[PDB]
Parts: sequence; C-alpha cells; structure tokens
Amino acid sequence: ASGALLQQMNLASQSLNYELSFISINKQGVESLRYRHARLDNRPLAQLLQMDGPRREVVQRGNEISYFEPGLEPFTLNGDYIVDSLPSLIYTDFKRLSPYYDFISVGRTRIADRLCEVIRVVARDGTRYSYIVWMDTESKLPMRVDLLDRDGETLEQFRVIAFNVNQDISSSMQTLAKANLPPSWTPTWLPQGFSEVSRLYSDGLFSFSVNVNRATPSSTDQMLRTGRRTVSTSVRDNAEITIVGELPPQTAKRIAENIKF
Amino acid sequence: ASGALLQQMNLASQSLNYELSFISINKQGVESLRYRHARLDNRPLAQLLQMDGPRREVVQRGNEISYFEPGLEPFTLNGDYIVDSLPSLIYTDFKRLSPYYDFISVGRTRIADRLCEVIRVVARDGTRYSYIVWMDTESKLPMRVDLLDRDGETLEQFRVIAFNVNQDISSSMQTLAKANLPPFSWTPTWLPQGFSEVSSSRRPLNMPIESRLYSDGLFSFSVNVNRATPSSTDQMLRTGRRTVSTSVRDNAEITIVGELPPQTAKRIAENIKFGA
Repeated sequence: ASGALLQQMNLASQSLNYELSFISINKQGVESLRYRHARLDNRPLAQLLQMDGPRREVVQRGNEISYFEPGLEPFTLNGDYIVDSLPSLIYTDFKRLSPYYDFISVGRTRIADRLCEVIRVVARDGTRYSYIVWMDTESKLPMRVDLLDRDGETLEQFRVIAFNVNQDISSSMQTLAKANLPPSWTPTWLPQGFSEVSRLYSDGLFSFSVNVNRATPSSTDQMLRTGRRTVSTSVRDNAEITIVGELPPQTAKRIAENIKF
Repeated sequence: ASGALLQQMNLASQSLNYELSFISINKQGVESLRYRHARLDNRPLAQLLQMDGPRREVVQRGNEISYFEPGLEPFTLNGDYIVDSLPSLIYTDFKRLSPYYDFISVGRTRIADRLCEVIRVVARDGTRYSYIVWMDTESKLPMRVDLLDRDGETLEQFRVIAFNVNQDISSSMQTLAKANLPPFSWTPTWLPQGFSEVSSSRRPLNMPIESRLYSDGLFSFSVNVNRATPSSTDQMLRTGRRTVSTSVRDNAEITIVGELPPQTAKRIAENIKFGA
C-alpha cells in the first residue's frame, strides 16, 4: 500500500493546480513561504513567494526558472524544479527506491485540518537519514515532511499551514503563462542502492561525493555536520579521503575506510 | 503615533470580522492554529481551532468560552477572550501603560505578504520583558508578536501565515451564534512601577498559602507566602515567559510566579517586610 501512495503524491504534486502556504523549520528558524502550482497545456507553472521580509519570488515556466528580488536584476536559469520549494522527497522515483527502502504505514492524523496518511521512508540497511511524510488522503499532496537523523531527531520540517486545490487554473497562473520574463581507487563498501552518477553517488533520494587527493602536511581527520550536510575527512596512506553529503557520520566514515588502493 | 497605532490594533482585533491562520513558536516547538473572529449584534464571536493532531477547538460567544475535544465532554466557562488565542498584548489598555513604557517605531516590513508597522513595547525602568509587534498597515490587525527577555532572546512568537478580513459575517460564525453549547501579615514594599494588586486569596491543601496577584495591564505575577518547611529551598526556574522564584527568609517561603525577569522577581521577594 505505502509505496503506491508515495508515487501518487509525487504525481499529484506535478499534475494538480494548487496553492500551499507553508513553513520551513530548521535550526536557523521558521520561514514562511507560499507555493503555487499549475499545469497549462501539459506545461508546469509555479511560483514560490517569500512571504515575510523582502519580496523574493521565483517562478517556473516549463523549464526555465526566473528569480526576482527588489533592487537586483531578474535572471532566468534552466531547471526542472524551483529550488527550496517542496522538499526533494516529493520528486523521488519511489519505485526505484522500493527494493532498498521500507515504506511504513504509521497511521493517520490531521495536518492543516485535513486527514493525512502517515508514512515512514527508511533505508533497510540502517545507513541513512529517514523521512516521515503526512500526505492529504484526498488529493495526495504532501502536508508535512520531516527529515530525521538516525537518532530520530528532526533535521528539517516542512509543514503546510493552508491549503487549496483548484480545478480551473487561477488568474495569476494564466497571467504567469503569458508573461514577459527575463530571456587508482574504488569504494568497496557502499550503502545499498547507491550508484555512481571526485565521484558522485545517489540512491535516488540522498547524494554524496567521494573525493581523493594526495595527502599534504595540512591534511587532518575531521568530521563536521552542518544540517543535512556531513563533511568527513580522513588521512590514510598518502591520501586525503573527503566525503561530502547527506549521510550520517558513522556511514560516511565506513565508506572512507573501505576505499581500496 | 506609535501608542495610537497600538490602541487601533487593540480596537481592530475586537471589532473586525477576520480569520488568521497562525503559528505559535516557542522552545516546545511550532503549533498551527486558526483563529476566526466576528462581531454580531455588538457581541464577540470567536473560534480557535487546532489545525494539526486531535481536533481541539474553543469557541467564544459573548462571554462563555466553550471547549471541545474528541472523546471528552464539552464544557463552558466564563471569559473575555480565548486564552492562547491572539497574544494577550492585543487586549492591553495602552493608555494606562504610557507613563511607564516607550512605544518605539522601528520601521516597516512584510509579514504574510502584508506591509506592517513595527513597534517595540519597552518598560522604561528596564525591569520587564519587552514586545515587538508587527501590525498590518491597512487593518491594524496583529501580524507577528515577539516576547523578548531582557537579553533580547525571544521567549514566544506569534506569527500570522495567512490572513483574511471580511466585510460580511461568515457561515460558521452565524451557525455559532445559534448553537447548543454547555453552561495579611506581609506587604511587598518594592514593586516595579505600574503594577497594582488585582486579587488576594488564602487557600489550604493544610497550611495556608497567602497569594497576591499583580498586573501592570500587560504582565502579571503572583506573590505567595506560606510557612517555611524542612523542604523549603531557594530556587529559580524559568520555563519561557514563566519565572518561578522561591526564597526562604525568616520562617517564610516566598514564591514569586509569572512574567518577570529573575532579577526583578528576586528583588520583589527580598523586599517583602513581615510586621509593622
């Protein structure tokens, strides 16, 4: 049941017309955001508005992502998503994940006065951070997403606050559509499901790089964690192995010590 | 002008029909709430809904507050507004405070995509916590409220996330209008300026404890005095807004409870005089 629900959430995020007022909670604080999404002529339309403070806005048409900020000059990049809108979990190909993750039904509750299916996303080998997701039972849109460290402490929370689904594409989305916008070593142990994309690795959800240079007098063993990001440096033989990305320290360490020359 | 704006925010919160989806942030976490307010026939109507988890709701019809919670039995109490609704600051008589507080204009910014006036509410004697308020420029409704300790760290935060003002009274506020709902031996000798005694009680449980409640119109605290026991100790605990200060002098256990900096609760206790 659970894996199919998660795929439906992915698809709903992409096909429905909707607006979410949400909050993004981390150790820096709580940020207020508004995300609008629509599909016109099989083309994705989106706006991410930042809701307090300076009027930072990012819009998507197709394929191009345009950035607006008072005083600064608007510019357009290529992208399939708006960075830091919905959590990256929502973009997952859950079918790819399914052999090496458990999707666990944890029951249901309300978020934003809407009944929600609650589902844990956990890697089977115990090597990774995990999610929980609360998804709207009716629309399947994500209502809350927690990223959890292995000790169960929350690293990131995303929380819808209010909440509407539209049948007909809204005025501002139609206006958006027509708008004038700016023109020698291998890692011998890896966690299950990670494959190579420095060497960059992904399991379809989390990613990390493994870097190896020659060791210098300045090479040190260190372990730094900033939020999602872990930086692990290790000196073996004449090499400085550096691992960077969304991994528990213990598992970053294990990758390093299993690099064979 | 800042004092006048704050009075207008007070009045707007009471007289307009509106809905606020908001969050309450403190050390415990972030809580999602929805607050609806209306005035029908010069009577306040309100609902506080709790937006995640179990469906707890509180309604106000005039002066009865009614509490609803699945599995439990609904009950109605008397009150002027829903507590832990809008911040208590919003109900202040800012005219009473004016000889003791500064109302300081700190500029303007956006909250919930609305332009807001930003105002600092500061006790002049440096004795109290302070607020900042972000108030909607058009409606004057409160958009954000920070309670700050004296070191400027925030103890509590109200923020609106969205935001609707109605000319007309809603369907649920009309349904609500017509619904079936349930029916001594010691003075303190130093007090910060503006605080006055609201009430006094004595109650057992059976040694008497004598309490006096104090308010300046914004902040409140109680001074409590019982006989000292072998278990009575000096302690100082702060939870958020709430400070609990216990001291043992003579044969008395003085306990101060409420919205006060630790150093000022301590000064109240050491200035209680026993006898005359």
